[PDB]
Amino acid sequence: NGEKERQLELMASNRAGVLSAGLPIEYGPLKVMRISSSKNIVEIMMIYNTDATGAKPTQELLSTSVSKYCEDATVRNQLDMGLMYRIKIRNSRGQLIIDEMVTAASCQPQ
Amino acid sequence: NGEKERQLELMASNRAGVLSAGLPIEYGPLKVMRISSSKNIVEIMMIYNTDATGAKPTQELLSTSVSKYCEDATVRNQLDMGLMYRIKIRNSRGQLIIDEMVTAASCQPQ
Amino acid sequence: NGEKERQLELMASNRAGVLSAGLPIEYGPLKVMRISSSKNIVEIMMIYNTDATGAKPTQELLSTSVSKYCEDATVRNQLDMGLMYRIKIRNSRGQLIIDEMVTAASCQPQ
Amino acid sequence: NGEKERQLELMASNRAGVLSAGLPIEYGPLKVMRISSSKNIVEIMMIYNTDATGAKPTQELLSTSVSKYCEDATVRNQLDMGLMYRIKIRNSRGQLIIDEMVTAASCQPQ
Ligand SMILES: O=S([O-])[O-]
Ligand SMILES: O=S([O-])[O-]
Ligand SMILES: O=S([O-])[O-]
Ligand SMILES: O=S([O-])[O-]
Repeated sequence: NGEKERQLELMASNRAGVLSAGLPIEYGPLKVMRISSSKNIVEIMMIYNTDATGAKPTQELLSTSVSKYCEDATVRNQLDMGLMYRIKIRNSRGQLIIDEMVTAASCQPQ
Repeated sequence: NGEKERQLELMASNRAGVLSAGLPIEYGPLKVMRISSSKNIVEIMMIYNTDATGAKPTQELLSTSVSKYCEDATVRNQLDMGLMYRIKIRNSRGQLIIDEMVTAASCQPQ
Repeated sequence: NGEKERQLELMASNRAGVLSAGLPIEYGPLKVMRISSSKNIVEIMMIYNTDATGAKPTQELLSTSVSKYCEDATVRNQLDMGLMYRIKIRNSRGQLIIDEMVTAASCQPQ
Repeated sequence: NGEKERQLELMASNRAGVLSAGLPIEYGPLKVMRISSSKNIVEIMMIYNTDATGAKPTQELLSTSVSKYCEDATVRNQLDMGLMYRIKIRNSRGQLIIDEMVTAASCQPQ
């Protein structure tokens, strides 16, 4: 429906607002800098501190992104209802190194 | 021409690359975090440290943006050739507070 | 008295504790990183962001230190009772550039 | 000798200077903020990012301090000659959580 799409867009906007108020927040070498929405997508922008780690663990950042969002009760409900999360991770130079959609399908077996 | 547009797009991409290598760089309460390009536009993303200043001097940020880009010899040449700069400034929460194009016209009397 | 010295030492320790809980806090190009006590002295350690300003305004940092502590109602009372503040400011390299006692006498005419 | 003590004090001062020029530098959740000397001691002050980790791994910070300084060719030579390193680690609040001497004896079996 148009009404279900409208509801998801309003949910994505509200949830981006809620999460924005607490920024920036660090989780080890990740610093969450910016949260936005677009349609039914919550966009999470983080700096991965390449300067501090001397590493670029792309595989690990992706696998831990999928598992952490999927295992969060609130995000998992949101995904199943039709919200999607877009995870953008930049290195210390601000260069984009990960740009990955997490959807309800991401959490399912395949 | 198609060739002049192609040249400006290649210039915007190269110049975004050059400036990215030095990031992040601070200019008082501004921290330049990310530089990108799109077509003939160099996009400059900065955090204005609202937490540290307790202020939101929107007028000042805009007037000093126009004057600083216009008065830079290299940027002024680039603007006159057809490159444009897009200045995006976020507060401490990552919320967008300025999104302003600077073009060759920005430097002229009116 | 021994008892008045003991009271001032306990006050300096408690006040260092109170202020520590809120750190780090920025005031423009100053970042308060560490607060300690020693006897009747509250020690305030800040980084002055020499990298961001490209300046070392020693005179200004000293005059604004004396005036800001002297004009604060709580600090002014504390100073008059016999507490002292030691202001240590380091540059971006962590090198000590100011180490200045502020006492009750600092606020008086001379 | 007085001359060997003087040589170690001059070495500690010079080495503190050398290391200061590169600050701040991050090694994962450690940020080296300040390096000083006192007599034959190089003092290393770091922030351990308790806010980002949600942990206080005191044992690990101490064991990895001893092993990293002992296993560094230059530091190991310096220690054997009579220089000592004092490792001070503060949490996110600037509160001192580790203050540990590393000496030539630290690297030996016992
Ligand atoms: O890693 S996801 O499938 O839970
Ligand atoms: O402020 S611009 O017109 O130089
Ligand atoms: O500057 S002090 O004397 O208030
Ligand atoms: O851990 S130290 O003994 O090399």
